[PDB]
Amino acid sequence: PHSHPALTPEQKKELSDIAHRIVAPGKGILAADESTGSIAKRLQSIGTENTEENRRFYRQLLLTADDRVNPCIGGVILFHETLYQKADDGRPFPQVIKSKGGVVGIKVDKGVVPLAGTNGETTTQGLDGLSERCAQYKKDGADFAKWRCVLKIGEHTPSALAIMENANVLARYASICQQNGIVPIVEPEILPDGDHDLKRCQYVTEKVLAAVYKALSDHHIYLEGTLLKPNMVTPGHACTQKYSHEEIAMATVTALRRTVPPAVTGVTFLSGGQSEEEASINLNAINKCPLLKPWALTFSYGRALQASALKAWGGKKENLKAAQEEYVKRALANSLACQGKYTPSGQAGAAASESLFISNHAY
Amino acid sequence: PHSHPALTPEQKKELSDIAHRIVAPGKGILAADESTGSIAKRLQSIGTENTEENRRFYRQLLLTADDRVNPCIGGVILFHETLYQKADDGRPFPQVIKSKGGVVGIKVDKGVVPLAGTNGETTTQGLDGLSERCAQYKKDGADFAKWRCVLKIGEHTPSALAIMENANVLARYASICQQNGIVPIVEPEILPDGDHDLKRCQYVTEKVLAAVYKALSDHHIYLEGTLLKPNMVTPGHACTQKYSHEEIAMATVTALRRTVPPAVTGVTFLSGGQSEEEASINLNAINKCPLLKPWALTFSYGRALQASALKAWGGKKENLKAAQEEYVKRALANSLACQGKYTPSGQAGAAASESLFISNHAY
Amino acid sequence: PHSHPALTPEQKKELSDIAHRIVAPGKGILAADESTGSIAKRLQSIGTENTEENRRFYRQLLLTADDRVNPCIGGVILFHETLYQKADDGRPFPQVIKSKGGVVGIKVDKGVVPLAGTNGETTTQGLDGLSERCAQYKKDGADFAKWRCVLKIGEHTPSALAIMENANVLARYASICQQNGIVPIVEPEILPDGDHDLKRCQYVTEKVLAAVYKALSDHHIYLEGTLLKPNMVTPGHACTQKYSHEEIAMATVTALRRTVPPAVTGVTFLSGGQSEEEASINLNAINKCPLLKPWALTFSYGRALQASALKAWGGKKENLKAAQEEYVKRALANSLACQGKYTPSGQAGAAASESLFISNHAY
Amino acid sequence: PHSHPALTPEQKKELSDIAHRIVAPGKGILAADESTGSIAKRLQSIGTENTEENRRFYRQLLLTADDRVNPCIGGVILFHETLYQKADDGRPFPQVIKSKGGVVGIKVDKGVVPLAGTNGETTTQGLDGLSERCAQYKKDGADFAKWRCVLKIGEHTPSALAIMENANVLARYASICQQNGIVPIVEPEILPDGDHDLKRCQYVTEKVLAAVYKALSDHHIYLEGTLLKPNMVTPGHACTQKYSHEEIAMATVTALRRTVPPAVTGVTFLSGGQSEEEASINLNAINKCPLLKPWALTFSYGRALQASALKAWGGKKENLKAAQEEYVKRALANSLACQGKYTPSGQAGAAASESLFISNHAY
Repeated sequence: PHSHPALTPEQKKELSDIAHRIVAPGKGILAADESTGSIAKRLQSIGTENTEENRRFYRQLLLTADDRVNPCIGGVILFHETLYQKADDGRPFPQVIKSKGGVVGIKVDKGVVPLAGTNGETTTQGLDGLSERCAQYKKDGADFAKWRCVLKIGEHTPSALAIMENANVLARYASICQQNGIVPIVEPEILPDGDHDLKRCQYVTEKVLAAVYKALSDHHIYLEGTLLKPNMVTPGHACTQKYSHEEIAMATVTALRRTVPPAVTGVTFLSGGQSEEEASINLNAINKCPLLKPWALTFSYGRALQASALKAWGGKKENLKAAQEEYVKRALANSLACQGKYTPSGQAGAAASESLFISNHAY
Repeated sequence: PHSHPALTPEQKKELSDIAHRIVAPGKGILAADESTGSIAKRLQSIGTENTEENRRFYRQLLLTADDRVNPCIGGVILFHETLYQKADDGRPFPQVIKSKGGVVGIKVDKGVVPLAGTNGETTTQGLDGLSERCAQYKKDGADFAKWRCVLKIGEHTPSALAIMENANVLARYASICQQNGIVPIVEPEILPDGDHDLKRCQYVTEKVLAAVYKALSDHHIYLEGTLLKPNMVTPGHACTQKYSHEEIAMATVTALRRTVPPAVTGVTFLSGGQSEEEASINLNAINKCPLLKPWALTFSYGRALQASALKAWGGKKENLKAAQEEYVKRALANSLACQGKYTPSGQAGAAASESLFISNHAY
Repeated sequence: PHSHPALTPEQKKELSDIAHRIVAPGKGILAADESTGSIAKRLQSIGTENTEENRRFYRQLLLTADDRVNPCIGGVILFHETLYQKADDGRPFPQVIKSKGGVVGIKVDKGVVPLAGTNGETTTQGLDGLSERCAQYKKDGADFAKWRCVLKIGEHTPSALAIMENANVLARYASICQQNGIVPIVEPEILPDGDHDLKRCQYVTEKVLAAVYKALSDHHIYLEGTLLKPNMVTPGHACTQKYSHEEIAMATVTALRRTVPPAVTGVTFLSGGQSEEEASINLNAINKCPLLKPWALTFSYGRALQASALKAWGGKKENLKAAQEEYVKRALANSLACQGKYTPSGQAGAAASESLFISNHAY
Repeated sequence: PHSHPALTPEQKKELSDIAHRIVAPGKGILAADESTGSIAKRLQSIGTENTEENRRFYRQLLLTADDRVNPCIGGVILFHETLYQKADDGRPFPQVIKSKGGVVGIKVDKGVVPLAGTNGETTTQGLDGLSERCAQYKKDGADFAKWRCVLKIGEHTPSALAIMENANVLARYASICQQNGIVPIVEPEILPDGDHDLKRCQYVTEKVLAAVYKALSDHHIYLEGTLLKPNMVTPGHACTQKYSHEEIAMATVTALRRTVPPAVTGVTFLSGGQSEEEASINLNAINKCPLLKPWALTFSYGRALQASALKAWGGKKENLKAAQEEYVKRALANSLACQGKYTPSGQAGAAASESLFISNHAY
């Protein structure tokens, strides 16, 4: 019943300020924090040996895209290795990012681990020595971090244990970060795996997020100094029923409206398997959703921003500009999407301002 | 992790429509649901004996004020007895309320009871047979209900148990109401008693509200079909440090933004002992607060709407018009306050300047 | 983190002594607290009109059984109506019970109610005015109470909500009881309904009891002044797999050892659908189980003690002695069973009890 | 509500067998797991350099005492470094411990870390990569582990967050340990620091342990395959009021009976600042306590088994025999104590209980 301020007004100001710059109007996040083992699959996808040099070159390719991306990228999430690499001109990658108006982020979790006694569920590790790591990352250029928890929709999942444990570890991570001037991106990803429908995903997302925010409160987390990175609300990959982008958007915004306090500075959606186009189209529908949204609704895309670029590159320096052009096009596409004015391929009429309510009580 | 819809789309629409009508722009709630023992004290402050006729008469006085209050009153909360009473023209009070554009509400809790093992803390009873009572109240004209839980700030309070139990019983009450077409007003009042400062009250309010919404989520409550009746955030009644109305508004709105999901249809503040003018001024400052507020911010005043009226009446039926006049004055003021367009004028008498604070079991 | 003693050393002593008298060596509980609606099904099964007089005659039949039951019955649970009825000689039934060495008990819950948003799950009501009721019951001869919660094993049940809510209400009930000198019997019954196997029941029983005791701790319940009335751990009624009484006992005792604190004075099993003989055999096997059992393991049987007596009576006064003989026989059998001395034939000579091989690691 | 066996019958047996061996009758644990930082203060107290060799020598001094300690020591906890050191005869310490009939334990936590927003409270880290570490330790001779959480009695401590978080991390540690065949000793130490009295310590201990066991249940922990290392219930080290050993013993046994499920194999008390004698006297009084104790009540002492040994050594190799003598002396004393067969008054041993005085309802 007694307060013991976790943060001073100055510390709050800094975190809030960082949080806002990242999701400023028209801006989103480039999630380029793939771990060595995760990026291996990407490189092998284009037949390229997973060496530090190729990774460095690939990250350079994205980080050094022309100034057209500047207004589209509020932040860039990097994997440890990349935070300490430099471009050809000798400039540290963090310097490259900042010179283009982007805030530098660092992934800090150490991957998922299995939860004994559950049906293949997990929690995430990475808290050991996290305070020291955050202080070091801060000194070396990072202003925000990312920690990913993973939940699965199944017959008996996500279980009460999985929900409770992942929410709690996310809160511990958030607390440590804020203690070190680092804005924590809270990512409670609910996988799209399965044949469940849209209603099921919405229900689970609502329950997971309510658990997440209660844990953040219990751990005295300063919400204005945080960002949420959730899954959009969609049917499972194996669901035979079909939905429009407008219904996906309605279910997503409805779920967020019932669980995310207005104080949360922004929601940066993960793309989780959606194609570049789909991810952009859904984000657009979300921002055009009639309902009131008290927070920025933007992106924190990995594959949805890199797919075509990685392919165009093919691991050949020769394809440098061709590759960057693909990334640039998706950056521009999603910048408009987070503003509610994106239209795939060709379309007449620029801003795409319109309205309509679909049922709204059916969710 | 499996959904078992507590409500159909049709039931949701009805609850949502009801909640919105009660807090429509410029509209607030008149809380005239004082129990027999409670209203009795008010009658004594004016030397009026506590009889059924006197109570009926007093309630008629408020409910039959001139049509100027129509735009100001979205709902009226009544006590069981009054729900079945009639005005001088033979019309049941619910019919009177409705004919003036108001929604009829009914208080359904059965008072507070002590929580053993705590330092004078309580929870609230009233769930027994609540479903049947709600079904009956619905048929008799009521569309919303009210249930009051009480918490106190002290050295060891509110305790974890008090917070958890009160949040849980509020959720049970909300669940039963929604199953019967009644919109539940969730009232977790944190008393102003004590010498704590603004910060302390904000901290406790944030912790209490976080608990309330986690419980509502656990019990599958449809937030869009509910309203919240919290205490404004203010320093203790015995606190020496002075604060501006802008500070009170800042702390109140900040606490709500950090805990109340956008889906909640509206917040109807309890006056909790503030003078009529004080209550109106703070509500106005709250609506003028720069921060984004995704829910209607209005009033559900008892004392802050009846102070001068009771004084003007004095039990003498000759002062009927005099009394009603004072009531209309406060309804008009608060109607403007909930729109951030109120400016004191200089009237309301000294009766609106006096505080309506009442302790509990001496001190 | 501060203690606010809910009970004085004197109140604790009273509650502890009551609880121990009820489950003293060789004693169990006669559960004759069937509500009028519930007892209607019993009277109808023997073609008997459900009148207050027949109910009185039947309760009288059980309560006035010869002195052989005296050392067998530590307590008798009564329904409100019966607590105020008198034997033919004019003696209040509570006096009749006490003169035979029994402690008087009273059922205080008001039945189950549906939990919205669940798959047919319930919680139990009855807290309203419970303190006043307990004070009156205490004054009128009762020293312990009974409150029944019901949970079901299904595809998605018992749900987290169901477990949490029922555990919480039982705690409130226990807290009120203790403030009035009444020893509360905590009954969280997991129905035998379904085709689940033995291990599934043990799993659920373990989780339910863990939640029950955490709630009792949160509400500051004095365990030494309470009794537990749980279901035995058995396969579902529709389960095809067959189990021995030794397996039922092992599963039951293991579940209890893993969740019930040693401070709990006693465990009084409900028969829940088992025949009179199987309920007795299992209780006996439970008491012979080769594991440390820090609490009395006895009975609180309804049908398992009344089945034959009811049928033998058939509503005919001429069958009084015959019906009472059937009750006394089961009372004697279970008295021996709660001591592990039950055999289809035994008095003052035994040396059996051979049970080799049972790897409790399989539980 | 659905089981997903965390362990197989074989895994359960292994853990249970290990836990039982450690606490077999008359056996206790030697806690020599002081980290470099903690052991440094031990050597410094006796003016000895904190080199690897001196640490290896001191540990050798304790681990190679004569066979008289064999019946007294069921297990020995080591710090990482020591687990990989060897005695003068070339035998690795794990082999030395085992050849004397002891089970080898390994401390696996990575120290406490501050919980932001609390009044100097902490949680403990060390879960990262714990599974792989456990698998390696098992291969290298360890069969059980230790993890220490620290809580403190203060004005507003232990807080709800501190209790919840420490209970949760202990559960995570226990879960990982059991997946690797390692018996986890759960240590939720409530410090003796402060001027609080016996009642307060008993209250906090009861609340802490209830939280610990609910967390263990939520995480599907196999209690029979665990040990509990709690603080005895005592007044604060600076408490003005004074108590007797019998009062400490009653408070301790009562707190445990109200929270520790019978299924827990054993309770190994930490000495927490108590002198060698006091720790032995209290453990004796605990085992002599009239109340029923369903678990072994033994010791896991560090300072209480090493105080005199370290002092007699002084860092001089010629004081080997004298130092070991002091340790054997305390080992013998405590071995008798964990059986309630220890008498102080010098080298005595021919006295039993005396002075009849029940009144245990005062706790």
